[PDB]
Amino acid sequence: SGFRKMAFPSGKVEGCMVQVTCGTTTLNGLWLDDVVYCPRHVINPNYEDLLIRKSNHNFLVQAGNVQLRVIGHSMQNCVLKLKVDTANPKTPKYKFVRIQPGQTFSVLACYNGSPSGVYQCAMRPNFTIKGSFLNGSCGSVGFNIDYDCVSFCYMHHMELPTGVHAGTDLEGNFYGPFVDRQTAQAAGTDTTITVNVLAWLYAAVINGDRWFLNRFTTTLNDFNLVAMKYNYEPLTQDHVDILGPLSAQTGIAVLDMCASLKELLQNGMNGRTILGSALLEDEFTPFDVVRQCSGVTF
Amino acid sequence: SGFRKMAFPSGKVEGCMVQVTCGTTTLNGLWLDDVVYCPRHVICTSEDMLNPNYEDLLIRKSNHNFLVQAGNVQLRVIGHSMQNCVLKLKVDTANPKTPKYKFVRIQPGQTFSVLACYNGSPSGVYQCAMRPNFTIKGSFLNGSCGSVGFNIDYDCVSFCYMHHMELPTGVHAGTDLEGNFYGPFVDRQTAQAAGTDTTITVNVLAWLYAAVINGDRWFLNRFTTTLNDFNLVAMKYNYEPLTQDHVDILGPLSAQTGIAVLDMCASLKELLQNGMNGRTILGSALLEDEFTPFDVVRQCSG
Ligand SMILES: C=CC(=O)NC[C@@]1(C(=O)Nc2cncc3ccccc23)CCOc2ccc(Cl)cc21
Ligand SMILES: [Cl-]
Repeated sequence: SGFRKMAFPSGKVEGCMVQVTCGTTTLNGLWLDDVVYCPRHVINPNYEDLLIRKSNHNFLVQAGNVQLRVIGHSMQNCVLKLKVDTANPKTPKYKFVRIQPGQTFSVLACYNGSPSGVYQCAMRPNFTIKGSFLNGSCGSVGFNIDYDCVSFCYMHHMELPTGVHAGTDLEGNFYGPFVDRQTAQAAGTDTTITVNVLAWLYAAVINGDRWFLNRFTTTLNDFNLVAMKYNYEPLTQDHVDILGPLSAQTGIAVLDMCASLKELLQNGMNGRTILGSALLEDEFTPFDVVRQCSGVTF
Repeated sequence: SGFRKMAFPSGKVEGCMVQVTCGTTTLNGLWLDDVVYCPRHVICTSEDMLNPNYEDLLIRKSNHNFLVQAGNVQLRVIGHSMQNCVLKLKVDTANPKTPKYKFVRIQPGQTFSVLACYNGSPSGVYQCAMRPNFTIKGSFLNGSCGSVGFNIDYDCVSFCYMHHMELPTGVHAGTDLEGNFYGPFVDRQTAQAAGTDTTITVNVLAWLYAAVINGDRWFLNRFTTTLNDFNLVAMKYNYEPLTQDHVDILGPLSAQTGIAVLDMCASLKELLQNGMNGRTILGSALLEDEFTPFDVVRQCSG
């Protein structure tokens, strides 16, 4: 029993965190094999013009108490790739993957190439992440683990005026309509991840909470009209299929659980909580619920 | 900006997790130097758990009865002893990944990270608090016994908790790393129940100071309160009594935001009376009590 916001064990990623300094800017880098990846803003900016004026020795890379020597550099989208003389002996098995909004991942927040914390978060439908970062956190990374393979999906670049965060995949492509430049940028209107709230409702039933269940069902279309009224993401047939295992485990059909969600949106919780929360939680995917309620190890 | 329930990076602890098997029972162990620490109930059967005599069960065991696995390598047990509710297995290899560490016993209200493991393999990390009734609201399944709680301040790992059991309400009970249980709990399958839980007042105040630091002041009011009047109101909502030590501990946060501790207490009294009225504080509709004054300073201020 219990249901917590759980992050993946961070050890495989801790062994890759380095400090990258160029002039007056210091941020974090990801050292995998003989390459260090970091945000290109470490160097209205013209990044080809700023980079062409740099030599290899202008980049100071620190791995613990050891300086790494930069032997080459190149830019891929908004990520700077620093070729170093030493391959990281702690390099885990890894992939670079681009995630979709609604997907979750662990973030290892770092300052000066030193990991300070780990938390679980979700890519919001508006492509921002509600993270917890301070100045010097740039270059901190987001990941998932599957078996022994680390899939790197996020690199932190900036904070928006509302306190939320924006970054890229590990190939330097931003998530969302953002640019790596000090200019007026704002997060779009956010929406709730419907498939994730339903998954968390199934997790509450598995942990013995059934007060919100009702005898009713709904059509997908009628549910989608109601959910669009409450700034919830549209629920597709793919979402309904993905919730199949949880529906079969609890005996509550997805559209039956949707009718419970409609009643919660129209009437509230009435002084009650679900898994110790007075709000409907949307940062656990159907897979996170299955993994936590089964004990999958890495 | 932002405020998340943050756990410590778990790598230093992952390198210590091993699998311990005795007969049909398999659980997790903590391998530090040449010793593996694990719950002593690894020597029990299900027909033993009601009234186990651990000294009698242990005296019948030899070193080779304990199978210890570190990854894909079997460790050789060369000695064994019991310290309170922890079994200490001396092994023939010192852990090369042993970090700098301390064993610390924490007080209720203190927080820590838990690395949940199954079969000596880490599956997840989360942040938790020792509740006033000495239980933890964790996320544990069968086979997670031996999972540990820790804090990593500087490069030193302070081990404060080892998981032993789940109580009937779904909450968890365990020991410090010297085998002394937190609370009035025993490692027996006897009828045990957690005492009535209460809210950690000093932690809610710390989280209210964290909200002010992040730019949220809607909940503040023009009132102050005496410590006694605050405790007479707080006890009625099942909040822990706030002591002069708690008021002293909140000093730095009070000085940083300019809000006196007893003025923040008056705001807490009003929140308890009014509720939030559709508003949130740091993305939450409930008053959060699992961040200590120290966690707030660490996260909001670096
Ligand atoms: C051979 C021994 C043994 O398997 N012991 C573990 C046990 C336990 O609580 N386990 C579990 C821990 N954590 C989470 C759980 C979730 C779901 C089921 C079991 C969970 C089970 C029985 O009741 C007791 C009673 C006392 C003690 Cl110390 C331990 C236990
Ligand atoms: Cl303490």
